[PDB]
Amino acid sequence: RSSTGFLVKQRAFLKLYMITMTEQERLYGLKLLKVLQSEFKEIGFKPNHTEVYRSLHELLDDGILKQIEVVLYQFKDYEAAKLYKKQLKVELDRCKKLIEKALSDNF
Amino acid sequence: STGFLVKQRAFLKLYMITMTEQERLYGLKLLKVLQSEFKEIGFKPNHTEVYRSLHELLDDGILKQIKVKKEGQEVVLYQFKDYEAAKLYKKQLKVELDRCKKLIEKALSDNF
Repeated sequence: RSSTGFLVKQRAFLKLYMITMTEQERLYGLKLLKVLQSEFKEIGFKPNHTEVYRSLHELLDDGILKQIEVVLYQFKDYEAAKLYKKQLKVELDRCKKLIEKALSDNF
Repeated sequence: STGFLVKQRAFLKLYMITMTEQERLYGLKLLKVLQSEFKEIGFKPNHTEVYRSLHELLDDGILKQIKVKKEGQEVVLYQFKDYEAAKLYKKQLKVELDRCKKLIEKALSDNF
């Protein structure tokens, strides 16, 4: 039920960024979708509404984030979050390695 | 071949084409073979994935099947059928891979 299959759940990926935006205090439920799409327009990945907001609601659900004048998000359980980023760093490295293996193996 | 990150099936096929370039896409061993490449990187492909990939490459016509055998019988080896299309695909996937590697590089430097 965690963050893979093959490469890395797009929702893991997104969750990563949301934490990194929660530290930095810039995690506003406002133009969220717009920001995220703006972060990545260039490597041609356009995260859709549903995916962004499932990433977001899952983090409230795992008690990682909390809601607060629009809506801002702070850490409910920053501990769980801290460790969670460290789970992604490993996932992303594995992923980096796998692409590189493919690159070197096939070219 | 994509959308977020590269499709597992596309990824598999690329290997399959290279293995064919290396004159070693064998019928028999196959699934064991692949799972063996990617163990040690936490990717273990399943039967459906690998055979759907192999079968697409035939249906689309990149590969033809052959019979051959070496000592101790006949045995199945996969060969190119439209190697030019096989070549295109490798070029397509390069572009795709380079992107994924970029996307992961952004992630790593954006959050750590």
